[PDB]
Amino acid sequence: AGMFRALFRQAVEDDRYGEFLDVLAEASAFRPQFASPEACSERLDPVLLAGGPTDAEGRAVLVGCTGTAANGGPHEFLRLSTSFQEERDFLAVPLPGYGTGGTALLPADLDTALDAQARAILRAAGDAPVVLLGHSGGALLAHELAFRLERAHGAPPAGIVLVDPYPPGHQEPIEVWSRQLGEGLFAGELEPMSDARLLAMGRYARFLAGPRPGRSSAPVLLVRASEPLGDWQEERGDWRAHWDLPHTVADVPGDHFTMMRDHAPAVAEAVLSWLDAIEG
Amino acid sequence: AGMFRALFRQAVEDDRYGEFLDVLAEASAFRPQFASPEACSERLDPVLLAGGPTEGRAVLVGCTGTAANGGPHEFLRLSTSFQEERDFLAVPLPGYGGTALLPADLDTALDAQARAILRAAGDAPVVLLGHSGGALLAHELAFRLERAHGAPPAGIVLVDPYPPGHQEPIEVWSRQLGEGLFAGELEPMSDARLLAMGRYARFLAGPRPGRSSAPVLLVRASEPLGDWQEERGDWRAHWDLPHTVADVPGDHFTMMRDHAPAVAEAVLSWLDAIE
Ligand SMILES: *P(=O)(O)CC(=O)[C@H](C)[C@@H](O)CC
Ligand SMILES: *P(=O)(O)CC(=O)[C@H](C)[C@@H](O)CC
Ligand SMILES: [Mg+2]
Repeated sequence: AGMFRALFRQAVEDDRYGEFLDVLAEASAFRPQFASPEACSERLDPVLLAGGPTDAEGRAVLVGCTGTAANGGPHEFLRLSTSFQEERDFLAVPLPGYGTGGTALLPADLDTALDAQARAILRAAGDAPVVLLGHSGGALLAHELAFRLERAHGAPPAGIVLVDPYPPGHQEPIEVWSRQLGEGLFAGELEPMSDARLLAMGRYARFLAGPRPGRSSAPVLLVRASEPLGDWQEERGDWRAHWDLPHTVADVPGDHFTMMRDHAPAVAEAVLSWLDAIEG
Repeated sequence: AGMFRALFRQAVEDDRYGEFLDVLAEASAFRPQFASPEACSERLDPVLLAGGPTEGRAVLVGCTGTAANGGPHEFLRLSTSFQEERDFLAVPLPGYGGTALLPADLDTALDAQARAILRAAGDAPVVLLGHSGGALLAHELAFRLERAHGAPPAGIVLVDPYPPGHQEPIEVWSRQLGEGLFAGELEPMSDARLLAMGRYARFLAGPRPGRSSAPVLLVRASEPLGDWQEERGDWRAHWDLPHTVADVPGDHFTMMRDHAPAVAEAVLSWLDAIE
């Protein structure tokens, strides 16, 4: 439902996912924007998706950072969150610009979006230490948020969980598997991706390609898929997700998509074990 | 209407017409295309809009321009001044017509139009006519007819052309151009037609094979479309060494909007001189 989705479908069909994402990014510049975190069109109130034991003092809460995928939304963390029930509080925070009302305004810049989320999270979490968690584009967003919280809000997270991140220096698998990634996005549709949400996705992709100098002091858990998403020539190097100097690395069953789709308990299990290790 | 129109409207507000046209061009790459003149999804049969007296007298062929808000009505006001004087045919621009396939390149579109024009005109000499982007297209078609179809037209009428190397005034006035498109809307510009417009704008910025030998009538607006400092030079439309130059009242838009009879009069006088 919309020209942009028809164009996107054709671009994937023609193996030009990367070229089309640049088009979405350029076109997104002409969507109405918010320039201050106060001027955000949506209420970014996190949703509590799992509850920890009533038992509840100085214990870290999980914050799921919604990813960039235009087919995403409130359903993203439902499978993963069930594995945190009776273990940890799990809050899912929306990503600004993906909402309806009257479509949501897009952030003028990434810091503006991060500030809006940071405020929402600090209000919701109260005094509890926060561990940020994201998958793919959301993993990249989780780190950027962690740095923003530390520098602009004096509130560095207790940790960051990065599920299958592909940061700017490790792009080759993204490029070699762009058809599978584009196909994965159509495969994951519950409804047709709207043009507004495809534009939001392009705007964030471009934000995340740009110069992001700061490194969070929070410790990092790197969670990596164990199965390749598609064919990969061995002499290219390692296809696996990467992060510079993680505190801990965990490997789980599944590929880039199925690690969360079919093997969410294994992801949750890695996170819980790691949180116990960093807390005492 | 569609998202592209909404984005375009904002781009014009932001004085970023040129940037958005580039977005439309890049996006048009992902529309279904035709790569052979025969593979054109649409019938390009010219429509007869005016009838001349009932001999080897030239017929006029209107070359439809690129504007996403244009189409069938483009030459209606002009054509009335040709009734009882000359036959006037309007040829559609491929990709504007389930939506029409876009040409893979300009030559493919030109070939489709050439073939349709040659069967409609028959024995008669053809004088091509276009306005603005359509003027640039009329010349490109004239060249393709001569090169590839062994049939140079008898003349070309260029109504306010701004060819590569001479486009500073239309770049400077791009906001007025964008505003003109929305003002000239009869229905909301579709996303498909906006994409066609970007694709053709890109074709016309590309390197072209050469110059037609057909004589040119250059028709220029007398009033500037926007602000212009005298010290900047001439803002007027340009063509290298035309056979004849005619200046008419109006601006880029109104020369056709309000002053079409003056354009027609210049064309009629010139056809008499070249015949
Ligand atoms: P992920 O969000 O599943 C895949 C990914 O990293 C894409 C290609 C980037 O656009 C996200 C910033
Ligand atoms: P005209 O079509 O009003 C403006 C013009 O000269 C065209 C769009 C060129 O700039 C592009 C071929
Ligand atoms: Mg390293």
